Amino acid sequence: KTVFHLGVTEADLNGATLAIIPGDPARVQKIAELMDNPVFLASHREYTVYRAELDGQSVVVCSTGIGGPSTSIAVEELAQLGVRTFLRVGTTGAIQPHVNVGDMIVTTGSVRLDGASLHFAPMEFPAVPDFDVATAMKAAAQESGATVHMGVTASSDTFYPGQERYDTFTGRVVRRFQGSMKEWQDMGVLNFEMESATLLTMCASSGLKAGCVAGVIINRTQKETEARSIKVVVEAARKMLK
Amino acid sequence: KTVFHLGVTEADLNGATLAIIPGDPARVQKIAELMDNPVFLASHREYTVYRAELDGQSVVVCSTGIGGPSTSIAVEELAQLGVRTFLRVGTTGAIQPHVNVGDMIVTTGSVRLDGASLHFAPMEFPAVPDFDVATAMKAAAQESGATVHMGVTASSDTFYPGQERYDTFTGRVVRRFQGSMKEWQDMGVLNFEMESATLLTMCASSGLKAGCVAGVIINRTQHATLKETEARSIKVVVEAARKMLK
Amino acid sequence: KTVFHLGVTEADLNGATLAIIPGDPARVQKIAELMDNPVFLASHREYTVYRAELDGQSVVVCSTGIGGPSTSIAVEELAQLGVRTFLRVGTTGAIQPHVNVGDMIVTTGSVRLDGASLHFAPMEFPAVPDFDVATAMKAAAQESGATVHMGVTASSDTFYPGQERYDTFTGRVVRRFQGSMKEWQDMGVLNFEMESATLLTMCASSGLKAGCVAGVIINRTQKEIPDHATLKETEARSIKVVVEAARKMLK
Amino acid sequence: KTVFHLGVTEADLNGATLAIIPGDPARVQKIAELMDNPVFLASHREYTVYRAELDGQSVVVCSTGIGGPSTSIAVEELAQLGVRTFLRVGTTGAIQPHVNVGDMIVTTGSVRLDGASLHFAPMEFPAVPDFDVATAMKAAAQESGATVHMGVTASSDTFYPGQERYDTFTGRVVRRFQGSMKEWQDMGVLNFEMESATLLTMCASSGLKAGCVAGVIINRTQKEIPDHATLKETEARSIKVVVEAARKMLK
Amino acid sequence: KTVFHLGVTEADLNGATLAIIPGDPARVQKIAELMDNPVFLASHREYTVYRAELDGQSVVVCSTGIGGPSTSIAVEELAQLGVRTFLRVGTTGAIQPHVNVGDMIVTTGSVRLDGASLHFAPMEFPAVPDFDVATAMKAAAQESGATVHMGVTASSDTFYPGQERYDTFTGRVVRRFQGSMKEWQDMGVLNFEMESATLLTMCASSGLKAGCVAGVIINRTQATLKETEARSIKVVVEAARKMLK
Amino acid sequence: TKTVFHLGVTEADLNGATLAIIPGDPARVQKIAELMDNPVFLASHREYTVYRAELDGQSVVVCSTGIGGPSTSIAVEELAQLGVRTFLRVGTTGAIQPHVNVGDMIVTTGSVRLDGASLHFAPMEFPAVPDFDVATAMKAAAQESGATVHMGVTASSDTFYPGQERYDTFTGRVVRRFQGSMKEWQDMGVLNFEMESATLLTMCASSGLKAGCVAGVIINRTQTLKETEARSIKVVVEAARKMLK
Ligand SMILES: NC[C@@H](N)Cn1cc(F)c(=O)[nH]c1=O
Ligand SMILES: NC[C@H](N)Cn1cc(F)c(=O)[nH]c1=O
Ligand SMILES: NC[C@H](N)Cn1cc(F)c(=O)[nH]c1=O
Repeated sequence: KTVFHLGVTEADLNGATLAIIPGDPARVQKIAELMDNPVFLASHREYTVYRAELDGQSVVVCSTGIGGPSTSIAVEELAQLGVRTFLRVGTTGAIQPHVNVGDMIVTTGSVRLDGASLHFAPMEFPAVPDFDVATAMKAAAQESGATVHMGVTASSDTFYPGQERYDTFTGRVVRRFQGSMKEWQDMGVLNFEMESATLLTMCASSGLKAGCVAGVIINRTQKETEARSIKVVVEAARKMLK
Repeated sequence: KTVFHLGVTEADLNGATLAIIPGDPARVQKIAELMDNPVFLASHREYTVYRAELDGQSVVVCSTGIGGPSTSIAVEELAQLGVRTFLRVGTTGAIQPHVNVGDMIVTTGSVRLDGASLHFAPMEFPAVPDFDVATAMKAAAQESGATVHMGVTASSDTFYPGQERYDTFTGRVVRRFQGSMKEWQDMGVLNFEMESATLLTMCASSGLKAGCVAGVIINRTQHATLKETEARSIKVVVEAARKMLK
Repeated sequence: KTVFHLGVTEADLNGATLAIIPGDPARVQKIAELMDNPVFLASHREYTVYRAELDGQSVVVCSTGIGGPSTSIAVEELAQLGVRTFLRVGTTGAIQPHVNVGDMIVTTGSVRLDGASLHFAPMEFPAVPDFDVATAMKAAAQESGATVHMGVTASSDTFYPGQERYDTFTGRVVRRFQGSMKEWQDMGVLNFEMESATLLTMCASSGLKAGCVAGVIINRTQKEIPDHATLKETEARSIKVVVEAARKMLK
Repeated sequence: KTVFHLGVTEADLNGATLAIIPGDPARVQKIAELMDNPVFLASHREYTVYRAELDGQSVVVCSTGIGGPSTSIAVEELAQLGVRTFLRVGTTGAIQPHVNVGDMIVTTGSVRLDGASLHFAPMEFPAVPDFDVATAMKAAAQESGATVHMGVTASSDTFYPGQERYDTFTGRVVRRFQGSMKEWQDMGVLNFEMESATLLTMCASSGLKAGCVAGVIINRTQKEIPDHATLKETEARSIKVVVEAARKMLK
Repeated sequence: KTVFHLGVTEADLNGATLAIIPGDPARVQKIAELMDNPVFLASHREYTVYRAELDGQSVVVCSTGIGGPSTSIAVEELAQLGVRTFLRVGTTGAIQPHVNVGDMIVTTGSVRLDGASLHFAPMEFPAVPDFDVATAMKAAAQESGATVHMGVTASSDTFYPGQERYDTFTGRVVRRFQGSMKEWQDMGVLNFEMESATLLTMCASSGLKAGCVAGVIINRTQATLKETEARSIKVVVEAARKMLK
Repeated sequence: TKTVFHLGVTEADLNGATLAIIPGDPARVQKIAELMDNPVFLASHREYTVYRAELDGQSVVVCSTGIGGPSTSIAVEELAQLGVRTFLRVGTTGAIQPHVNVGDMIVTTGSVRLDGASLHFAPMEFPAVPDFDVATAMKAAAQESGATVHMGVTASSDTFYPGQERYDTFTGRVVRRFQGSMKEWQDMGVLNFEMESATLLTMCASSGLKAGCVAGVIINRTQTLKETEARSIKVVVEAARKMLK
């Protein structure tokens, strides 16, 4: 009746079938306060589970922590409780020069540089969002006033070598990832983040709806964004309740 | 002079930046005839080529033949002649019982059960269409009055074992594909075809816009209406093309 | 028994057990005209099927279109209708400086740079031709007055990046195939083409006998530019060779 | 200019070159408060950081959050601030019958069911603890009076399908992991966890010392839920072992 | 410098450009005995080397030992010493019921169930004999009187699980190889052995000629040991003769 | 009532032996068993020389494995069928770290699986690691001999040449996979190259058998002493003794 990690029950969600899933537990309260009567439900480790109401419908806000592994946990347990739509909000780093800090990235597809996506569908299966969620997100983003890019997102199990950072303890990137950033760029990939591949694959392959939206905070080639980011997702969420 | 396979020049396209790419050459004339001023350009192997006009703009219509390799050739040479947008069109068989014959499947992503996609991007790259193209296609498809499904398509390099068919010469399916049909169905995969993985990956990784839409003519949850769904299918890809052009 | 794609029946074949399978439909007519009383059986998509008699014996000639996916459908449906032997003929580009435009290459194994071969057997399985088809083919090739090479062919699902061509729209090649031409060269690979890996693997793993012979129409290593005389000559040669190979295979 | 995620500087570590890295942030204070002069340093996200002293040497305790990605970040950033030794403590579920609740598992190697390890070394590289750290944990564990097992831990990027759980929303396990648990049992594997393949591989291939010890609180081969005073006892003991093990690693 | 494992010099070979490479060091002397002027050269580990002559020309017989790594070493070092052509000979157990005891199999290609081949060429590359060697081997086998099969050989890094043997210490076979024998059986694979994938791939990818011929002494699905052995080595020496003239 | 296929021995012949020392060279077997009591020739077929000896009153096996995981996995499988449960690899090796000197001892705590045969026992993800007691016992025997001792990762290769990135060979070619590879393993702290540990360790750890590897440094590519060869088998014999108590 009560899930293993989130420590909540189905009655707790008051029939919520949509969750906004940031990674940061501190984003959780703040997102809920762009909605109504935010109720604390549980807080175990990186998962802080809040209920709130949005346009007179119950919705979940659940932090996921960092990485596909912690994410796959939150999504599975919430789905056990009836949740069917999962909205990913956060911030990202752009790798295309034409993309500016302030812009929103809505993922049309994730490059699968993770491990947990593989635990749901084999590698040939695409990491793709639900079209309705991506649509709602694009719309909500455009209406916000921001410049908006639809495109492919590289989703990496690491922050440093998998995103080809050299400014690290050993200054070394494993062979697979050497020259990788330039490869994604010439392939038109827009950004690097760390959760969308597991999110989109586990959802696309398990009859769940998911999408990813994110604000550009750094550009490896070249606040208002963070605030307009959760603003954009709460509105994307609104659009999704039809 | 001309591109190596298609046998057309950039002059023949008359400034076309959008191509419609049906699989079978026999349908090329039908599609071009839904537009303004059809003209036959050439026929070489499985590449039958026509030029037409849509709202005052040139449009190429070009068959691809079957499978990722001949598709990869058409799309490459087309791109050399200035095409930047590709709308794939055809008829398909669904594998999800809730999908009726007559409906339109607009592919949001493809399972890469091909070889040619790996020649453009490693297996981790998503085989996804351009958002604008999938958006026009869904718009066009709904406009035609049919029910529309956006979802995943399994793109195989073979018609038989890769689509786990046992009624064959050997009766045999290689380990990789035994149980695969039920695996895809459980994963929500909508249908099978054989060029979308190669198309979507080559274009997504090369600065090109691509999309697929198909009419369901049969359900593997086992037709008569083949002619009609086809007609509806190419009307939709011509309307999607118009939306993409303006 | 009308097969799904080729749309012919076993009757249509008259007991034919051997097929010659070019890629181009246009070449099916000419291979036929090297044999007797050509019978158009069907034509759907890139698949053009013809019965013809060679040495008083019924033999199919079937176009396969470009690529393993297209080829596997054609071989599968032929095989459902009694064909046990298949001879691939075509053109190829050589990557060894000692191989001249106009020579004949008979494939002894293919590098599997394709996807359809995997739908019949795992990568560890060798894409190898039937020993008798390769023997007959080499013999036919010598007898026709051409220089003949036996060896490994790299068989690619693409004509462009998988054969490391940079003269393309993007002008770039994915990591896997970056530097790959020089690697095949250093390994003794003779040439590139697009269908041998799927054919050989599927046939070798399915109790079908098969082989591939191609005429060299370009050498990426030779600065020389060939002509149209020897071009037309060695394509006429190749299909003339593939018919003498088939004859040797019949008895 | 603190590290991006962790929110600490090298001066806050006070010259510490050893870290205890539990998964749960709620445990960091408890671990620190077994040492001398524990101070709260920072808490961002799932990263809760404390400092303490052990026998006259500064020690850091930093939580990692669930999974390889979250762990790799903590480890990388801890190393940038000078940490060269990483000791993982936690509780776990053993998949072998002969392994009992309250026992200690000390990992000598990890099956790599993660993705983050691959970002440091290719799959061929073993996910191996530092011999001195694993030696130090075996000694600490034994002296605690508990039964100790040295063996293989299966380390999965998921808690459900990748540990072959069927009690889930879809009830589905992907082919790769169907039958996998019996495979691991047959191969002598002691337990599932979710962070050891990444940590071990990252450290082994990066000039850092790491090892893993966990307390067995439940056995999946056994129906029962164990005594819930054994829960806290095993838990209390688990951190008493890694603190003693850490003291051994110093000196 | 001089060859590290083999313990012979290029001079010791007296210009030999062809080697006959058996697995068992015990068969080296007897292969060499069928040829003119047999001479013991060296014995280090699994590597027993002899020289002999075939119609005026020097030949080496060098045992390889068991498995691809041992074989990769011998071939490489013989290659350093001037060898260009390698004829593998031996005995085998068929897995096709239609292949009878005393028949000869000539490998036209190997399934790469090995690791060492990957040290010479990616998996996509075919483990395939030289056409000339396989043709000479066919002809020598045919001329012997034995029924001759040209086909695919499965080449395994293990004798036990990778050939799907369950009569073992664990009784257990890893997933990749569960049901694998039937699969090879269905695909037409003629037999199992343990060195050909490594030999064929490293030769085919390094400008060396090579082939494999083997006598069928037993069938998995179902005197002769002495007899098939003799026929097998007479076959390879005749093959070696054809290759030199 | 049963003789193993390759080794040609029975469980009776082992006299209750549950421990084997397993070097490469059969010539080392007689060397190793000379450090022990009442050596007994059990068999020799191909590259497998099998000796029973008594060590500190207990029955113990010494068995050569030849070169490579394939040959080695057969030896281990068949000894395991005969009750052997603990395996001690001894050998020579070549370091790739400058601080490691000729004459040092390396105890393998993990192997990079650059082999094929490991895969026949467990998927690639499974760690090729030694039993802890054996590694510990070996470290102990190594330090007690006076020599300098390193614990760490070993790169374990199905080839002597291209998979250890040697270019001093017939072709001078190294396949892409192993191009740049020595520098990669050097950067990852890898200690040494050899050719059997991955197969041995993976097969044993996945089959409920205990094993470990100790080797004497005879070369450093970034920079044989008979003393260090003798050191090596004395340590392994002494490691065995600590394993028997
Ligand atoms: N006989 C050589 C081999 N079995 C052990 N070895 C010794 C070396 F020095 C080396 O660099 N690589 C090896 O594999
Ligand atoms: N703390 C980082 C989050 N995991 C997402 N993210 C954000 C970036 F800016 C970035 O460059 N990379 C990235 O992964
Ligand atoms: N039209 C191309 C055919 N697929 C065969 N071919 C021909 C070449 F010249 C060539 O360089 N590559 C190649 O594959």
